[PDB]
Amino acid sequence: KSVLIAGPCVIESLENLRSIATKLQPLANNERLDFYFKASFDKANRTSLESYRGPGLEKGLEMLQTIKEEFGYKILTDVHESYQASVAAKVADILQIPAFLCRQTDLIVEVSQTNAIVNIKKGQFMNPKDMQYSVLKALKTRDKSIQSPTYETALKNGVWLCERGSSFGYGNLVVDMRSLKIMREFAPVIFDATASVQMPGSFAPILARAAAAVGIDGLFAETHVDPKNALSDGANMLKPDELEQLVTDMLKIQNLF
Amino acid sequence: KSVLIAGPCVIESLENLRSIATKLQPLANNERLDFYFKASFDKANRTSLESYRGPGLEKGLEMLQTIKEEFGYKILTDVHESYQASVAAKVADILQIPAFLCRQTDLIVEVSQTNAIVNIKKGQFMNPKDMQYSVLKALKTRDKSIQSPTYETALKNGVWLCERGSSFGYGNLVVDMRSLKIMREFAPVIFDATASVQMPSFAPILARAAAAVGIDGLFAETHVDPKNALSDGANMLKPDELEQLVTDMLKIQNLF
Repeated sequence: KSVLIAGPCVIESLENLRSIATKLQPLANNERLDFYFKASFDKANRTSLESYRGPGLEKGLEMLQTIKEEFGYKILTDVHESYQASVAAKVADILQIPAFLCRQTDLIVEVSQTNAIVNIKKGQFMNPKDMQYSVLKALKTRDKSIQSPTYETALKNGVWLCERGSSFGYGNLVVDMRSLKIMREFAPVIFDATASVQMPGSFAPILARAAAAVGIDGLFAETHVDPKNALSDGANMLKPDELEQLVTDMLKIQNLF
Repeated sequence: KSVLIAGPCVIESLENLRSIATKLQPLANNERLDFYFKASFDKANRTSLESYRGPGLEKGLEMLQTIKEEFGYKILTDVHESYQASVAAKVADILQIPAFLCRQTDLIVEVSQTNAIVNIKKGQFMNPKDMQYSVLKALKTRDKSIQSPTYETALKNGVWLCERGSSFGYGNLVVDMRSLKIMREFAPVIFDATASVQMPSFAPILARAAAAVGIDGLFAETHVDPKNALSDGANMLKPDELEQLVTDMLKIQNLF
């Protein structure tokens, strides 16, 4: 089963969450997918001081819980501080390490001491080869006999790596498709199609197809019922219909190989 | 006075700290410098689980305060997480935000709520023009009326920017000297001459380069005996090397 992780960037309100959850119900019941609903409870890196923060840990997890109960969804959320990990793992089936935190030992350790799947996003200037060390800190926490990380051992131990692009000059993101293959020696690989589109002066579908042709274990996409009215920078996100098409195309590609 | 911030990467032991402190006395007493001694109480991004962590906030701060007392040095240290800032600032004269955290709003706000000077390292893939937003968050915290960040305003309220290079492909780092000028419009600029790509000498040359462009200070990792440094024993300067580098900067700055 290919993994699909999908939902809005940040939790905005219970009704917005219910709305997007509802639009994703057909994807979630697709027996070819292993589905996880996502939303951040905090926006730690917001553009400016008065920018929307999100509801915070306690109210945000209550909300993700309600989605899990009403829709039957497994949940992914991300964690920025060690001491969030334990309580978040009681609602989230996956805990995500943000890309900028991907070398933070204590965070990785704490998250790995929980029972959740650990999804480590690759830093924007990290060499994909160096992501083995982050996988290994997690694996060693879960099984202190492991000396080197492998796909099969990371899979049995619930540790995954996520491609979100590399910085390319100032204000540009490029996806080196080679990294998908390289990181897959170490762990299952998820492709974040909506992070990685950014050029100065949508590409998400075409990169998702490229990624599926190379070989990925799953897809991650930020999705909103109405991007123009989102409380993020609304530029990165797909509509549900757009995501359905993208997923349709990935499965056809994957079924060739 | 130009700022010099110098000390080891991490607190190894009290005697090691005392030893590096002693060797920095000549630079600490230099009439042309505004000197701060630094060292991290925690190394948050070590490449292995077994690797040395540093002594932790409590004990590390206690060690730095001892240096402050014994040597009369003002202190810089870095903060990595919530609820460190206020306690760190009882000892540290400068609180530093590491480069990968340079856009973390809550961390900026929290550090800026203390009495400390705030040193914001530029992210390895940040456009220097975008550092103006980090400065403004810190500035607004200290004075709500400020709408746009400026050198004069950042200097008065103790918010500095620090250049540490930009990622250039994989496993390589490049200093865009233009960033020194660009960032200086927003705040005083320190150049981190020991900036190096971590791997999971050109320092004097870049320092002279940066002094010629225009900087408000220099930051350098320094160790008495780098080969026996608990981390990272590859990129630090020896005390005498730092002196040479400081000499050349002052001469270049004296032309202007």
